[PDB]
Amino acid sequence: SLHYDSLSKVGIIKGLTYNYKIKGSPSTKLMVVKLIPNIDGVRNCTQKQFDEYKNLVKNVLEPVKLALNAMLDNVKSCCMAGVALGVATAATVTAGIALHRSNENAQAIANMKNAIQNTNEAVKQLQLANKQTLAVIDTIRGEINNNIIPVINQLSCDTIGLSVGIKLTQYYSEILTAFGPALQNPVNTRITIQAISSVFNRNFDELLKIMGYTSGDLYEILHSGLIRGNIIDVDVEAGYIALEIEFPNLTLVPNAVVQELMPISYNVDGDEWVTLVPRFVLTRTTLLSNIDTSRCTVTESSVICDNDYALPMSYELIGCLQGDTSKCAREKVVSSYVPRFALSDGLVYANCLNTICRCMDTDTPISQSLGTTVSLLDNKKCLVYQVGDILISVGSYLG
Amino acid sequence: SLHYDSLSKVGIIKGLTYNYKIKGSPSTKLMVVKLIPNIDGVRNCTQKQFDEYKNLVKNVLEPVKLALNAMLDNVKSCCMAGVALGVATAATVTAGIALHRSNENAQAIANMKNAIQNTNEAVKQLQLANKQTLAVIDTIRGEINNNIIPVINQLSCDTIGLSVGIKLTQYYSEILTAFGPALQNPVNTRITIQAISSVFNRNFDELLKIMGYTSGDLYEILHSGLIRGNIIDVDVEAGYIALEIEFPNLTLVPNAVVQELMPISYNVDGDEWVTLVPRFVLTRTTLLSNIDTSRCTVTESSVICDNDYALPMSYELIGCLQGDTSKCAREKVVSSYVPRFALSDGLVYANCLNTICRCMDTDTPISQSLGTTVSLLDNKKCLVYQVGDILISVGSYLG
Amino acid sequence: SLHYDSLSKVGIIKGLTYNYKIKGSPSTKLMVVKLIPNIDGVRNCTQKQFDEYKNLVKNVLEPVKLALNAMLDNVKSCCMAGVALGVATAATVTAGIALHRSNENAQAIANMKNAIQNTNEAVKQLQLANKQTLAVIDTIRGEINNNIIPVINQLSCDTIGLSVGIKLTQYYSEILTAFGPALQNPVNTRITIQAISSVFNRNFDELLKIMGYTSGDLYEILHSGLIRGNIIDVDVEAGYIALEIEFPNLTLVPNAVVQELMPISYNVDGDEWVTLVPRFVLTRTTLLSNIDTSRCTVTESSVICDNDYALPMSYELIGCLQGDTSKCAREKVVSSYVPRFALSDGLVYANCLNTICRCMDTDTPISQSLGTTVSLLDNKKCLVYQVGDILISVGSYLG
Repeated sequence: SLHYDSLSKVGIIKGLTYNYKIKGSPSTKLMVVKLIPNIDGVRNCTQKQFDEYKNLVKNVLEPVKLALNAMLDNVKSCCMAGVALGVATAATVTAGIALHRSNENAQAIANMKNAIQNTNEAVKQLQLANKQTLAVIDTIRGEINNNIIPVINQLSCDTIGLSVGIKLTQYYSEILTAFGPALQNPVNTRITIQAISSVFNRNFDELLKIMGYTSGDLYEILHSGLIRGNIIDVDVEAGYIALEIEFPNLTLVPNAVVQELMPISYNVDGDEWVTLVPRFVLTRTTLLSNIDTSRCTVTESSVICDNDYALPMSYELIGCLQGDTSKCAREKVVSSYVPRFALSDGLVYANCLNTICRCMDTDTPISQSLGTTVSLLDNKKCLVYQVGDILISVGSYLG
Repeated sequence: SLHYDSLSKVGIIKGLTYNYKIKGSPSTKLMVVKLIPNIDGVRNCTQKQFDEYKNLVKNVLEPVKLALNAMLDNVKSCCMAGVALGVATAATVTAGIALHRSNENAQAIANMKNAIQNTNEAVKQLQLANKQTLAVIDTIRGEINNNIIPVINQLSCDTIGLSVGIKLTQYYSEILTAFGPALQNPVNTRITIQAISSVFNRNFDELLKIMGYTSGDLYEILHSGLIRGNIIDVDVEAGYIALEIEFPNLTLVPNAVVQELMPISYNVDGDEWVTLVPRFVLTRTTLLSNIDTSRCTVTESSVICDNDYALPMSYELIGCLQGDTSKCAREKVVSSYVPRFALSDGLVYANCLNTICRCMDTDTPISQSLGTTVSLLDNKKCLVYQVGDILISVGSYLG
Repeated sequence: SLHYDSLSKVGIIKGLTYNYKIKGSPSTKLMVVKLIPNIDGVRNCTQKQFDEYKNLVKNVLEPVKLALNAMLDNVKSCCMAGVALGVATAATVTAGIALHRSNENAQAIANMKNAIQNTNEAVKQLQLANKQTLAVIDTIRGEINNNIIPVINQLSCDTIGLSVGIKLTQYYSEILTAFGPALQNPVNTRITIQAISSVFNRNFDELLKIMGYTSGDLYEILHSGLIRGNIIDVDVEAGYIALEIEFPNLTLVPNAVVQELMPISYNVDGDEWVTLVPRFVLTRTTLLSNIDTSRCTVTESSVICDNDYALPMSYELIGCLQGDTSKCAREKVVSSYVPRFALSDGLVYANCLNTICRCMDTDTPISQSLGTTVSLLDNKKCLVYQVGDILISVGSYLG
């Protein structure tokens, strides 16, 4: 679709071509982050700090459960009730309906309250009544079992209490850091698996492993941050927040590719100029449009986004990319650093009056006219060239 | 202020309304972060590493004290002398004046040098001579008391020295990570309580607790990053930096609200279009202006900023919001992901030709004319509507 | 270059003058991040988890070695080969050539495979065959020696296995977090020393120390993120990734300075206005150009950038800074927070119709006409002044 010859004459060079992927059809698994740990090994010396920690956990989980109930009541009443909400965007109403649909798994999790409380190690997998599986997180119990139980004989009782109080304070701080935006807005906020794992020593590989997935396998999903987490249920007395973590599938957009453009400085009457274009241009069947690659993720061979994220292009840029190059944006190179050459289709295009161009077959400098912008380098005249510092071999123009 | 009817006809929907808050009248408390810890218990095996760490701390703290002794004497000379400072912005001169005003607390801290040095646990509160209270941070001493002292019988002397050297290097690295911008510009740089706590295992709840504030009650200040810290005094021989932490009060701006606008796709002759506006618009008594919500923090009911940040609005955009909708910024949709419906004051506004609309109330579809942009759904015709995937009940227009 | 008098009359104040530095002529040193640790003290109880971790490391390192071998074969087949690569930018070709040039050090590292495997502490320095020195990282072995060996008698065999499995999973997660963008693109991706140290408990001072540089002396390079790392060799069976770290020298750009400008509100007919200009303006011998200070680093006396980054300047802004102030961009103030005064050349410039201005010598209000924008305060009339809340002494304009 792009007019590559005119763009090369203006100094715009075809780059890599990527596939394009969108989140779709997510699969979900359950996870319970227990805020009040099981401390049966050190229960005697932690009496004062544990009650304070329980009160602090209750004071931060009560508004969360109140906000969850204020959302469930709206749906349970009727179908979201457009009167009870008053105002919201489409995403909020969709999230509320999804939360009501997930209330069944919330009740299934709440059925396992005693088994959740009786977990006595860092990560445990429990068989749910619906034949599902959920992961229990007991980060403090890992700290206890690793740092206090092996040395329980040496430490005095007051020292144990102080150390466990510091550990509980640290875990509360980490929860407030990661789950902070979620506890203030439970129905809308989604937390990535890395941010969720930040309360578990940033060990997201262990979280993925216990839920059935090897971290090296899902890297196209994990890298783009598509493994989200959403609050499903909060119990203020048992002290846990349970999450439903998505593992979305990626669908190939039909007949859509993402094209990379590499800019090259070109000379006009001795002066260096760079043409200003988006570095990524999305090509559909009959349309050409921008793509905000910052909010997406660029992999080795594909571009992954959670939504379509396609944006229209100005008529000037459309004309620039379709062959009317007089309308392209361009700026003077007062800097000393710009790419003076690039390699595409086995041919190196270089700006030979602003950088040196030499042949190795005969050590003579090739001349490019002041009446042309970028010179084509290929096997028709010379076989291996030196541009700037580097010297590379080159294919043929006939290809 | 806003003309909601014309905006709805253009596809702009009234959202949530927030209060507006600004930092004002801060209260201050003192903390002493000690770089050179008390090392009693392992002093014999750490002789080589401790002296090297002391020299490194001296080398990193001497330029800080040199700069502090500058701005202070600049005031002590006279009032900030304009001849000695040569060039400075208003914030720098105000910060220097505040530093001189806090030099009294700096001297009070320096009076407690022996007690600060003799602290032998992670966090200790000392009664100052002015009846003030300050918090001592001894992060390495906590690491020692938790990891070396309980197993002091098993470790050989060389292993203790190597491990404590690694711990000292780790803490010095964390100090350079957090206080790095501060130690090269002490009078201007302000460090948030989370970034300060990053040298204390990211445990800011412990820092707030020892200084008298519960983290769960202080969230409206803590979340927006208004709990800052400023260098007040550095002692190169005792090896500590003393910080003064602000706990500002939030003032309600008189008769000022922040209005959220949510965009909705609207159709003209079959094509999807989205109107571009700021998502947050600030409304004063008789003025309308933008607000940089990126710098601010949006809570569940209010917007919190350290400065008012009331940027002005373009004349075209002002005309667009006040009723002249012909001048609004308008953009074609070339993406599958655009919000097609929104819910406000019990009514739902939807694009029924670019997404499906039906009446679950009477099992009939909902056609809107091609001559209108956005259709109004209310209880005049059907009681329950289905828009897209999701179906919602709806209030009445007469309200 | 800049016309400071007209800018002051428009409300633009001369600021600090900084030097300007660019990366150049880097020195390189080697390190080896060992992915598969030596755990011989706990080998019996960790047999199940260690074999799984070995397979995970192999699965995560095989594509990296394949990608490195592809780039090496594109060069050993000659000087890069334009036909084999097909398409790439200049940076990629330069990086591939540098990788082939560093293949000699890669082979030298691979010569020391048994010595690398047999190391048994966190950091060890090995004498390479080329008289070079390299640093080995064994982060898991540090965790073992600090947390498992001292309490090896108390822990049961199953508990040791579970704990070391959790530790190995944690290290794998940390490696995927830091080296993630590198393992998916080895030839191009460069990693800062802090990000590399994030797999070693964020202890970059220890990494710099073993390789021969004190962190305090190297802060000028370290702060700007110029200490990069590049993948040099991967061994999928021995389980390590070898990195080459650049310690670049900083070159003073000849006769180039970076100028800072304070914006100052000025009044025309009662209304506050702010002139919109870049906060940093670069001045060469005969040119004036913008500088992207966001990508650069501003120190106390100099600006450090990895590239020139001298962007061109608009004609209107050039005319504004060169004396044609009618073309300056100006903005109405509808905000309560604007800097109203600035100090430069010992002379304070203030907008006295929007803030109070007094002398303390006569204690009488300072009056500026509505027909002038900003007023000059100097020793010709009063010796000490008060502007707003703060009162400052001032120098003499007559000098």
